This record gives sequence, structure tokens and C-alpha cells, in this order.
Amino acid sequence: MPIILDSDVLEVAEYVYKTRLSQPYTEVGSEWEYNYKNPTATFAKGDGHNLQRYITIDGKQLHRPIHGLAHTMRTLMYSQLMYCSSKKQPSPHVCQDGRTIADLSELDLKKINIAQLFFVAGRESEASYGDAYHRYHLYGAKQFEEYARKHLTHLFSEEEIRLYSRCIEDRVGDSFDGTPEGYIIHLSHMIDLMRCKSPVEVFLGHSGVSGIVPTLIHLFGKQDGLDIMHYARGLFAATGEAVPYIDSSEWPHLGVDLSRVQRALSIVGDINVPGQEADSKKTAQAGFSVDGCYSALTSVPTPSWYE
Amino acid sequence: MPIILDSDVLEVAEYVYKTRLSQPYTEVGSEWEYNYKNPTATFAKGDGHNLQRYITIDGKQLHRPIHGLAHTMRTLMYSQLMYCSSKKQPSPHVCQDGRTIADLSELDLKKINIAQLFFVAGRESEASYGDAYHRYHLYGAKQFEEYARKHLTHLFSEEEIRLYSRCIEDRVGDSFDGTPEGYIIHLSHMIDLMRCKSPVEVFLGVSGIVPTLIHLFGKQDGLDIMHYARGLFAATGEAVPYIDSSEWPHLGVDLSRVQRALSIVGDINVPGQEADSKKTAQAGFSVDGCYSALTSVPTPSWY
Repeated sequence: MPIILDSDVLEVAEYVYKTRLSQPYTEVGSEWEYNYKNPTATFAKGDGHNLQRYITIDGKQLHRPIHGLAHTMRTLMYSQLMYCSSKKQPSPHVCQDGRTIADLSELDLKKINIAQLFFVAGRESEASYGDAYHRYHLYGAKQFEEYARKHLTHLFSEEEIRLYSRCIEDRVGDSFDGTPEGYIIHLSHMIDLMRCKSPVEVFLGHSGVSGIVPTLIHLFGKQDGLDIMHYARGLFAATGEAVPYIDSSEWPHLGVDLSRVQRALSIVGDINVPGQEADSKKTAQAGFSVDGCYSALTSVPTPSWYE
Repeated sequence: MPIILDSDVLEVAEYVYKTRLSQPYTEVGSEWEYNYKNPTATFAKGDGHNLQRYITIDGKQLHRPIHGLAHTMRTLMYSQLMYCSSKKQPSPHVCQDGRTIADLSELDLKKINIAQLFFVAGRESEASYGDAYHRYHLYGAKQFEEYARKHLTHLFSEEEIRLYSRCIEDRVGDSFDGTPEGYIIHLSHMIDLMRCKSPVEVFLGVSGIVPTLIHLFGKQDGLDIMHYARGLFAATGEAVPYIDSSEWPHLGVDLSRVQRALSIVGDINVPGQEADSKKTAQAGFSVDGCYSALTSVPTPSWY
């Protein structure tokens, strides 16, 4: 059964793409370089500002390729998938407000999809150290609020605009599971990180923190958790992104506490999945238009259990 | 006679450059700083993560300058040059598998050059310590296997993919001289270390880098290989360290080691050169640019 983004959602997608996700990053250049060994004159307070600013595909510049339309749109698919899975779980995760994702309605998922469109829209570079991250999330929140108060007051109440603005903002001190709305926004973003993060971050965790895939299996069970993993990898391929290989025989040899590795192996199981190279055509099709991206996403089958 | 990189070697060079060597390092930033007074505060388990991440030249960031395209391509010149010298030696070094460099063919040197292009491709920072080294070599070995099984099966057999993958992986416990393939890979990487290591490591020593060359290839060929390397450093824009043996007694190394080094290498004085940003960029930002720079350096008369 397909995961559908309706005309209202796609209308907002067009707005976000036009006003934000298609735009060049602006906190870039020599004025934004950083040096850890020796302070220097700069605007930056950490690294990352000049990474992955744009790629060129058939002579056309795709700005912000790692946080652009495809990344954004993929996350809207994940939330709908996890909403289905949570509703099947004997004890879904209770968030700080006493509510679970299974407490959400279909209308709530529409509102969450709309907010997810803005989640990384405020970025002005790839920088991801705290100060930059927080500023960029505040900027995206303000972009959401401005649009919502002009165009979405028939759909969002005032309390809802405040809740979703805050979910986007991700203020210092906020909890990852504050509300189910915020939780699913964060989890969706986490899933998409598999495309760029190491085996350590995806499967093992650092010291505290669990790997991405083990989180999914903790929440959704092994079957649905691995199925959400595979689904996302499918969307990566459909949208032209390199699909990392997965090889659990490599895990004991990455420098991680073996206690930690063996825990990962017992949760995930032995796993071996081939990688795939990036496809520039598919990257441009998914990056340069809402309809192009959405067609790519819709090409990928959902898990058999999705309804 | 020139050292030639074949068209297929260059094809693989382009791929490794686009996919890996051009790309920014990832095990960088505030989560990878290290303070030994507080060893587990971040993800780092040692020093170096945030060292020489990139250099900006004429407005363009040249990522991983220490372990980039020019470092990698220079190593392929060295292996071809050591293969020629090995064939002149009366008793080339027998590796753990019973074979020597002189046992290799020209086709094995091509395969060796292709594996050499992945040798540091898996690095994700300048981190110096074992855990990071070994993870980075495992990553490069798997980047080579993935590429080779998709694109190189017309050239490499499955046994060869396994061999060269293991050469790049450099697993804890592996022998430096396990096979002539891996030996020559390791020797070529060490040659390139001359550009960044102290005269202690280069001359005095374990055996110093230059005395190792002289033990294996004779003093004439060994010093010629050292000089050729230093030529490729200059052609690619790298700073060329001075050599002054008159300083060797003043470095805090014991005298007996200094004497040994002078007995093997001889007195030696060679001036340094400063880095050249334009040549660094030319050699760092494209395969063709790098290969042109490497070709400009005359090879030893005996090559």
C-alpha cells in the first residue's frame, strides 16, 4: 500500500523548495573558516561551513545536496511508516507528555509532515556544531511560523503552531521524546542519517547512546525495524544517493568495546547487504522538483505490513 | 625512461579521487577533540583528528592534503621504481609466502598500483593512533573490494581481490613482508613519509627509512630512490626537507646510532625547498594534473 502525500502537503513542499531548499547556503566563504589549534578572525564558532555547498549535475548546480529536497521529502515517508508500526506495538514509547505515536491521528501525521518540510529549511550551511545547529533550527521554526500564520490557520490552531514551531526549533535543553510529534520528527531525521554516517553510528553507538538501527529495533521490533531500514535504503537508491554497504563481519574491528558490538550483534543479528553507487540523474530528478522527487519516492514499495 | 601509469590505472585513480580522496574528512569537529587528562570526553581516543583537515588555496578547499591525491599517486611511482631495482639484486628479500619482489610481473605491478590507490582512501582524519589507523585501513580495503567486484573483474581474480584487500587492510597482526605485493605497498608508503618525518626517523632509526632502502637496493639505487621521491615532492608542491648530516650528532640520539647511520648513508647535505601553493593545487585537484607533475621528474638513469 502506498504512503501518500496529499495535495495540501505537496503545496507546502513547493513553497519550502522555492523559498529555502533551492537556495544557496549563505554562511560560507573565507569569513566562515575555523581553526581548532589557533583562534583566528572568523564568523564561525566551529567547522563545517564550507562543506558540500552544492554539486553540479549536467551543468546545473544543486545547492545544499545533503539537506535539500530529497532528504526533506524522504523524512515525510518515514513518519507515516513509523506511525503504522507504532500502532502495532504492544507498548509504544511513552513521551514526556504522556502520549505515544500510536495516540496520533491521521490528521496529526499531515500536520507533522507539513512541519517536517521546514525541519532543516533554516540551514545556512552544513555546519552542525551546536551554535550553528541551534540557529539554523530557530530559523526554520520562524520560517514555518511565518508561513503557517499566513496560509495554514485553517489547519493549525495557535497551540499547534507553537508546538510545531518548537519541534522544529529544537532548543537547547529540549528532550528528544518531548511529544510524539517531536519524537517522530526526530526519528525520521535519524533514519535519513544512515546515508552518510559510519557503521559505528548506524549499528553500534558511541559511549549512553544506541545505534540508529538498534533504536528502530527497540521501538518497532526486529522485523519492522529492519524493514524500515531497508525501506529507507530503497528511498536512497530511488533518489540517487549512494547506499552504503552493510557488513557485520566488520564490526568487531572498528575500535568499539566488544561488549557494545556483541550487544549490537544480538539485537540486529548478522547482516550483510550490498552497497550501491550514487546515480547523478536520479539525484537531479529528486533534487530539482517536488513532483520529480515524489515520483521517485512513490516508486519504492512499502513494507508488506504497511497500511 | 618514464614511469608510466597505464590508462586503466588512471581510470581507477579518477574514481578514487571523485569518491574518496576529494572528500572531506568526517571524524572531525568538536566531538573529535582530545585531552588526555580526560580521555573519554568525546569520540576521539587520541590526537590528530582536527589536524590538517584541509588547506585553502586560491579560494578552493583542498581536503586531506597530507593523504590526498598527490601522496597516493606518488606511491605508485615508487613501487614501479623498486620493482626495477629488485631485479638487479643478488638475493632479494624473501617474504613470508616464499616470494620476492623480483618474482612479480609487470601485470602484478599494475594490480599493485591499483590497490595502492585505495591504501589511504578510507582515512577519515589525520588521527595518528592505532585504533583510528586500523579502522581507516579496514574502510579503504572494503572500498577497494566493493569497487573491484563491480568494475575490475576483467583484470583481478577473486583471489587477487582478496589479496589486495588484505594488503590495504593491514590487520593487527599482519606481517610487513607477508607477500611481495604487500611489502612493496608498505615500502612505497614509507618512502613518502620522508616529506614529514624527522631525520631521526628518516636516517637514524627499527631501521630508518633511507637505510632500509640502501639495505634492500644498495647504496646507489637507495639514494637515487630517495632523491627521486624528493623530486616528486617538489613537483607536486610539497615542502622538501633539508638534509644536513652535520646536525645528526646534535639531535639527542646516541652516538652509536649516528655512527651507524653515517656508515650506511654517508655524509649528506641537500637543501630544502618551501611549499608551492600553485603546484600543490595542480597536483591535488585532478588526476591529470598530478600525473603531469609526476612525469616531469626525471627517473633514475637505471630505470
